[PDB]
Amino acid sequence: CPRFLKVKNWETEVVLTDTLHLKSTLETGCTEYICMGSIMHPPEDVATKDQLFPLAKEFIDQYYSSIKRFGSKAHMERLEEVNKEIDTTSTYQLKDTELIYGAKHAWRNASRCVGRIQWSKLQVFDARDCTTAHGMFNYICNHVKYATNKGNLRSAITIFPQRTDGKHDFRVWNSQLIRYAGYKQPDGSTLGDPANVQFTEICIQQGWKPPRGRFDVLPLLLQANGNDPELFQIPPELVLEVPIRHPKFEWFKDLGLKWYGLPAVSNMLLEIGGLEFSACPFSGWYMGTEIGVRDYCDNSRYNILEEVAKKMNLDMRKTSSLWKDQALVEINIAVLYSFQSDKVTIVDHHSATESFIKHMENEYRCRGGCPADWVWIVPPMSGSITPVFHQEMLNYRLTPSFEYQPDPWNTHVWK
Amino acid sequence: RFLKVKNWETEVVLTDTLHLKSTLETGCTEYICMGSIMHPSATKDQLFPLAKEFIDQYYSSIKRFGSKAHMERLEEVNKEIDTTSTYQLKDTELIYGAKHAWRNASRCVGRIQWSKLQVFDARDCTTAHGMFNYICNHVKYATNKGNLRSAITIFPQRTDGKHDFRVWNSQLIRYAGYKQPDGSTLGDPANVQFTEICIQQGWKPPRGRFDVLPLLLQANGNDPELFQIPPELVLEVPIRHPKFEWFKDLGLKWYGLPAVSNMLLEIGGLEFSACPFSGWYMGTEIGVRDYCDNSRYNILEEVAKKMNLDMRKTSSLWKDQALVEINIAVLYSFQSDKVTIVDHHSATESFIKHMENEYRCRGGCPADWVWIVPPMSGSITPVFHQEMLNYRLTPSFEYQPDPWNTHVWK
Ligand code: HEM
Ligand code: HEM
Ligand SMILES: Cc1cc(N)nc(CCc2cc(F)cc(C#CCN(C)C)c2)c1
Ligand SMILES: Cc1cc(N)nc(CCc2cc(F)cc(C#CCN(C)C)c2)c1
Ligand SMILES: C[C@H](O)[C@H](O)[C@H]1CNc2nc(N)[nH]c(=O)c2N1
Ligand SMILES: C[C@H](O)[C@H](O)[C@H]1CNc2nc(N)[nH]c(=O)c2N1
Ligand SMILES: [Zn+2]
Repeated sequence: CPRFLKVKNWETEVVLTDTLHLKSTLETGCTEYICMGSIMHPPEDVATKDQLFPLAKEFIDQYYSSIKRFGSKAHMERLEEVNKEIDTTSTYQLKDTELIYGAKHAWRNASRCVGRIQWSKLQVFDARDCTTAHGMFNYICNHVKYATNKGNLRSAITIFPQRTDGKHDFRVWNSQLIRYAGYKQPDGSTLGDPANVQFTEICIQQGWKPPRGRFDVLPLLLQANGNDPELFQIPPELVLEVPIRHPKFEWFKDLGLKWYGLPAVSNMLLEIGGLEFSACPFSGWYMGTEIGVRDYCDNSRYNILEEVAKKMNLDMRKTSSLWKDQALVEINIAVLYSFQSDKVTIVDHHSATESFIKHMENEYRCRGGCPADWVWIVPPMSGSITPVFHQEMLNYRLTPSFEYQPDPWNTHVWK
Repeated sequence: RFLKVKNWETEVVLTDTLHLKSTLETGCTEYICMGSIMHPSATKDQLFPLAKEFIDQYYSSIKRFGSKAHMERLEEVNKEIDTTSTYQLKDTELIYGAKHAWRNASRCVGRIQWSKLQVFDARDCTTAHGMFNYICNHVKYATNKGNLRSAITIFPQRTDGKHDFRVWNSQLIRYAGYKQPDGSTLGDPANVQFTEICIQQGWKPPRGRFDVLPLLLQANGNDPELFQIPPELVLEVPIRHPKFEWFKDLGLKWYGLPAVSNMLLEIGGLEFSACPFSGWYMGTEIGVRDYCDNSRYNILEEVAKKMNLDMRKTSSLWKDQALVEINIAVLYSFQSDKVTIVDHHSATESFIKHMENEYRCRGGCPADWVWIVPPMSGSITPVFHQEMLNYRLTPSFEYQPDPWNTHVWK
């Protein structure tokens, strides 16, 4: 691999030089012959002693380099203490400092995240002392209340105990901490969020009494130490919601739409120094298009374009009237207006992509690069009028990292 | 191995076997993906295997692989590479190769049309005047009084690199751009440099906002020469809006013929450095990129003014509102003037149908998601949710250096 790679911005002519890609670890999925850049996802199997030694050393070296203590006595002593741990116990425990550093860098390294200008302002909650699902519930409730902060949202992550043999995993079965239920009807229609029908049916099987509405917050389904998961209802006062109204169309409120304020991903795996944190829910704040374009206007989601177009009285007979595009904008205007009126942190796609360009440029200057997944970074509407559209990006995998993992109902051995 | 692609909206999975036939590089490695890089970075010995592969797939496509005609052509080509260091394609091979370079263009959402391509053989051309004549016939044929027809005109192949045929215009029809004294730019700012080369070569600019640039044509490595396309051959559409009567007052127009003339067509190891090809527009190419890119006509401000939109904060989405209206006007204008155009909903629809066709009859379809997804309203078009595999099949269209950086003037 060459030592310098150049990326160009085609709107501004700015050229940046990437050297950080020389630290890339795992595979992208691509080869010299095929690019998998648009592929979304390109047991008791755990790291062995021989696999763990170099992964820990690499991480510890990186941590001590970051604190300007590389080669120091504390660096060599930490390396020796970790090596002894992996020898006698075939794993090791991170220090609180290293845990915080690793989590912030997994975010910093997350190539699909447009919000990384905030990466160093992450509140890390250490929940490695948790033993039961009730305790996981307590930790998640605290996370939610802290991150929500009455609408002045703060980014946060709660980290449950790492994987040991793979048969004792901590898992949040929810894909996100706050989601709305989906219900398949006998006639084939769906009520609520069609994306969540499978998980909703799991919750119902596990004992959840479904209120069968359009916006029913799903219960938490929480697995501690490999045991069967347990259901808990998030106290509704901790779930901040925003009714969606429009600054011009008085009728928009009559659509009865709302959404929750806190985007909190809970199905990903956090890898730090070869250790695997299978339950690491993290939350930030929404970019408006995640709600106004994807949640509301995906055909397989709430799919409200038709109804909004009708109330806008648009010609829905020709696609070339762009009635869909026209209604999409008004929906996203309403979502941003509703969050701002209620003083709930949200960012529009223009501000967020401009901030990301400034972040990426800083990372190139200070760090030697910034891995970025153009397919995910560019917003799902108005792409070319945002600056990221015109920005060439390089995508590669740095560790610490957030990774996908199998859905736990596909792997869990029921007690 | 066999590679699978899923559509996340329909859950349709397709199976790709065609990728096993690629050989050119994508630009990526197992450790770095360059999928958003626009431009990632022959003797008798290099040439025959490339010729062999192309002839092999041609005779396979007409179902006479290993036939006597196939064997004789392989022999005829070898004897020709021996004695001339190159070879000439048969007419049937030229047409098949041009259609398949289009079929293989991973960045083109229009490929459902690939087999309906009119191929104009211009390999007997020797002068820039001859090139001008051929390009005029192309434009008239492809324009067809608004009922646009896909076409390509193929000039002589590269011989030594010193006698290249080149269309210096990046596209056959474009508007000039002029650097003003007061700093800003009149016309199309992407073309300021090319416009200045035309002026420097003697072109008398009208210094309007929509001045069709002259053709600048290079034959056989000679200095390029200027030619004015006769105006009755250049079809244009004044842009108006179905509801905003003030929209025509903006004074906007565009040309109907999109015609790429700066690319290189590779067929069986031969290089055609001048191969202008044309189709018809997708409306977003004009309404989003040409008019609303900050480095182009940059009219969002003005349109948002006349729409009276609140422009004091981005979260009003004033830019997004103005953008949709501009693209309504463009589609409405071309449709009213019966000039062929396709909106991004219909175009991406067709491309999904195309992909399914290609996976079934051919085992795959190389596609570049970064270029295929339209520059506006991405996720409400079906390609957004379609996984695509990108890989390089030959015959192909390739980028090449700009002629003004390589040409030694005479
Ligand atoms: C603080 C404000 C934040 C904003 C505005 C933001 C924005 C976004 C957006 C718009 C996406 C695309 C999501 C989608 O389309 O489903 C995304 C993805 C992602 N973000 Fe951020 N994010 C924020 C905070 C965070 C934090 C705190 C973390 C981790 C500690 C994080 C890690 C990620 C990851 C790993 C992805 C990829 C998700 C996936 O592959 O499904 N983000 N972000
Ligand atoms: C018939 C209607 C056609 C439509 C609607 C169409 C649509 C498009 C669009 C929207 C692009 C993106 C252009 C850009 O953003 O600059 C594109 C690219 C491309 N098209 Fe098609 N196209 C058509 C015909 C053709 C034909 C006839 C050929 C060749 C014979 C062709 C070959 C290509 C190539 C090579 C590219 C990539 C250009 C580049 O990399 O800059 N297309 N097409
Ligand atoms: C930390 C963070 C910030 C932000 N601003 N956004 C996200 C993603 C939030 C989210 C919410 C949700 F309800 C569903 C999904 C998803 C998904 C998977 N997708 C392929 C359908 C993601 C995370
Ligand atoms: C065959 C065809 C059909 C179509 N529908 N469209 C095209 C592209 C047309 C075009 C016109 C133009 F005037 C400029 C460009 C460009 C460019 C380079 N870009 C990276 C800035 C492309 C080609
Ligand atoms: C097939 C394609 O990769 C898929 O639709 C991706 C496209 N880009 C995306 N970008 C973001 N931010 N979120 C997504 O869910 C997707 N989906
Ligand atoms: C950096 C990025 O590759 C570049 O802006 C691309 C993105 N996608 C595109 N897609 C099309 N059709 N045309 C373009 O010019 C571009 N530009
Ligand atoms: Zn790639």
